[PDB]
Amino acid sequence: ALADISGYLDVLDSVRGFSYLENAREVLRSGEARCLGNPRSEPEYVKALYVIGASRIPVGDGCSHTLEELGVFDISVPGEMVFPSPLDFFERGKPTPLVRSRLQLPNGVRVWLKLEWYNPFSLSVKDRPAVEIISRLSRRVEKGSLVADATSSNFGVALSAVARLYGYRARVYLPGAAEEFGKLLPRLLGAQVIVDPEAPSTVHLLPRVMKDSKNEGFVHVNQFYNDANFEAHMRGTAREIFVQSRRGGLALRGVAGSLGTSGHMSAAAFYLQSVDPSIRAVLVQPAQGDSIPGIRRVETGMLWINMLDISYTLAEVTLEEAMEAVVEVARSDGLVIGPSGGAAVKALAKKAAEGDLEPGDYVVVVPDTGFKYLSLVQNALE
Repeated sequence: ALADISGYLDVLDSVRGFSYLENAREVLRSGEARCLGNPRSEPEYVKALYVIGASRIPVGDGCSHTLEELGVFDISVPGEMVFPSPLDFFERGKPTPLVRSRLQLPNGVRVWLKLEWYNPFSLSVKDRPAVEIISRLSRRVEKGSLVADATSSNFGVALSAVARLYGYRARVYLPGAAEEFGKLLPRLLGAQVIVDPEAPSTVHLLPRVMKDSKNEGFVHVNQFYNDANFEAHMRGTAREIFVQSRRGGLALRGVAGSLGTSGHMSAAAFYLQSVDPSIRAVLVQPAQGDSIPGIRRVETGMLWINMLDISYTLAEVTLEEAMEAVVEVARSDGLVIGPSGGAAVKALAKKAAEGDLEPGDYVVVVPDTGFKYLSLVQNALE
């Protein structure tokens, strides 16, 4: 029998650790899920279904059910694109677009760009973990409460909008080097902002956020450590590459992206590799000494990419190379992408040039829009 999974989402407030993911992986590998005699007694299996994007669960004494039958492939978007509220727009106005580029790459590697600025609050991929993280709070943390985090810019913006839509107040901490939209937009949205001109990185801010947390008693939602970040990208970003690849007819051989928290690329790699372990994941390593906004080298400490059973290959990319790909995408497709999206395109071009990638379709996740990075654009032009 099928039941609406939304009735069972208290397991999100109670399952802990990664062991449920082993269910997630098996259901995706098999394309089906077994009936649950008593669903409430399998909290780990229920969370596994949620995280892969099921809207219905198979319940009682019955037969197995396919991904399709569980709602993994259901269309959520109203065709006419009319939405009764901003959060409903964020939730049903999905997938974000996936568009074939005209940019030519070596060795039969065909590029598709997944455009994450098509998210309504931050114009970035950060809307998704922010919505997921706030909605989990919303049943344990009293309204009017302050929530806070460290950010490079995007998450701070997404968190201020979302916090306010749910009745919370927000505070964001940013390092001196963050973009102006990051310092300014959260104030427009009603948040407090704290800029530390000392902090040479976002993660360098974290000990101060934690200390202020103990002193002032605000909720530190910690995007670097909060599992709802990874889960957001599982049922959203990663699921959508899967669905879009299968319904669009792509011969999907890999995805390429960048790493901040590692939330979205770990989800993408983990989900897609559950379905077909040979799908590659090509990830940006910003070259030593270069700053590509929003992103970091692997070895500076990242939760999901390290702890989860994920294959990937790294490619070195300088800020100059990232911006040169911004320029070439612009001239080739008329699409203006952010430096981190340029970096990913480039990392994929490099792996394509070395001959380690099968010919096929590859999805590059473009975290945000290049409109936000004018002085980087000015410099790339010279």
